[PDB]
Amino acid sequence: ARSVRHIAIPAHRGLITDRNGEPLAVSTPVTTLWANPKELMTAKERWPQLAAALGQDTKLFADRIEQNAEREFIYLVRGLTPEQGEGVIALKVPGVYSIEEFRRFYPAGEVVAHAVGFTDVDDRGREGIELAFDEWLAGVPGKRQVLKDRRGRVIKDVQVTKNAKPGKTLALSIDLRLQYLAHRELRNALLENGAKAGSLVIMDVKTGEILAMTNQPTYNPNNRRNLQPAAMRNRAMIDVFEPGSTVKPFSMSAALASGRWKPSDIVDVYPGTLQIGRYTIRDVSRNSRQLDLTGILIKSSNVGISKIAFDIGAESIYSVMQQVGLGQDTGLGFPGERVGNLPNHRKWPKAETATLAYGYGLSVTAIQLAHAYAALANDGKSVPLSMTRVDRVPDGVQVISPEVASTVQGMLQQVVEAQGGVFRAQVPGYHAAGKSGTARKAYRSLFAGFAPATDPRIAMVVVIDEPFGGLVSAPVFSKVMAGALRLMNVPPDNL
Ligand SMILES: [Cl-]
Ligand SMILES: [Cl-]
Ligand SMILES: [Cl-]
Repeated sequence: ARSVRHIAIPAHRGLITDRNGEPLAVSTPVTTLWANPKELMTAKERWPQLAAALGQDTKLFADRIEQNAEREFIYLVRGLTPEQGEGVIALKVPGVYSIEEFRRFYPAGEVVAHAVGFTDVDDRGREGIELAFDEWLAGVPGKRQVLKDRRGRVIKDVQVTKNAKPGKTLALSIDLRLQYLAHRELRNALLENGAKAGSLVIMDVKTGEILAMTNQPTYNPNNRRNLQPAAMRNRAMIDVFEPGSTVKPFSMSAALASGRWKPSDIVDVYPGTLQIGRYTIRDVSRNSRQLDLTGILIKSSNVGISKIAFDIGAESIYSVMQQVGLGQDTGLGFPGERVGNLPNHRKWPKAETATLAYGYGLSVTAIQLAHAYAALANDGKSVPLSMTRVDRVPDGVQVISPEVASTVQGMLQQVVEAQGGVFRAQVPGYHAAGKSGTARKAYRSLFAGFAPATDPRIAMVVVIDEPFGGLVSAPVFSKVMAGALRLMNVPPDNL
């Protein structure tokens, strides 16, 4: 009696590197021992020795084999070293066989854990890039057709072995050097402030490339035995929050594009509150009367952006926020990535208009906020997001007019640089631009910005759990932007 089995030959999984060729996921040959239980069952006297070699409990091992006595294949140990494998084969236990497999290892470990993600016990991607690019990376298994007896041993092949085709190499957009910098500074900020979680995204505003994307807590993908759910969250891509004051720049972009506001136009925000029906809008800083558009950003005046929003209508604000991708499906095709929500109310009442304009009327991810700021930095042109290295840059879409984008860039440079501004976000050597806010989901300190002002190269978002924006997250923007700019050999623009 017979059977014909088709056997899959494992294909070498494609190498993942960072944009510079540094190894992030490597399929490395391992020896895994498997057994044909029908054969093993004829050599029970060998089991205890086999089990000792496997460092396995004799009872559990024996039970597992008896449990599987009618199967022709089970694994004994996977991902051993060649040496260790041969140690066991030398035992010459009937029904024990060795095969070359490929096991994934992650050389950068926790540093790029969430972005790279990892594979299953079957070498199929299950988080991050490994998941998103599985087909590119996996290649195609080879096939043997094997004639087997009822033991069931291989009698012969019944056709030519069809060799596996290796997966393809993949270079990420991530620059491991920037990734590491962001990773460490985020972590220090958390430790200092007694906060539990945070994210940090760095984008190339010219190419759409995600140069860094780090979250805390994080985890070691090479050892996932004591994992906790909170550590596995790729927060940059899956935590959503109301961005608050960080989207005022997009509200201002609508104001400018409306034809009705110039940067130097004034709004009276005294006495720092504004009664809307039953509701009261309140500024945190309430020592202002007249503020120009830049002053509204500096003071984070909710009252101010609200009065502007009442003037230009929420539709225009919605349109800018949508075009820059806030709450939109600019997804890179990572299963599970969040889109957030930018409700198209179509007609907004005062309350909703105001709440949208000062950023508590939408939810976004850190990645969208970074991409939005990248378009702004890129003279209003949005280059499509990428987590893989971009050699041929796609044409951008003009989502904010170049003139409005340049104008808002200048205002944001002032919130960082001007008196009463977010001085802690200043980056020595460069003109930096950006905006603080308090995100809500539970509050988080936010800072979002880009640099250098004169020919922006990167956009960055810092999100930190708050047990304020300009106090907690701003100094992190400063330090990380200071490092990243220099890592990219960006010439200092403060001359
Ligand atoms: Cl593991
Ligand atoms: Cl959630
Ligand atoms: Cl490309």
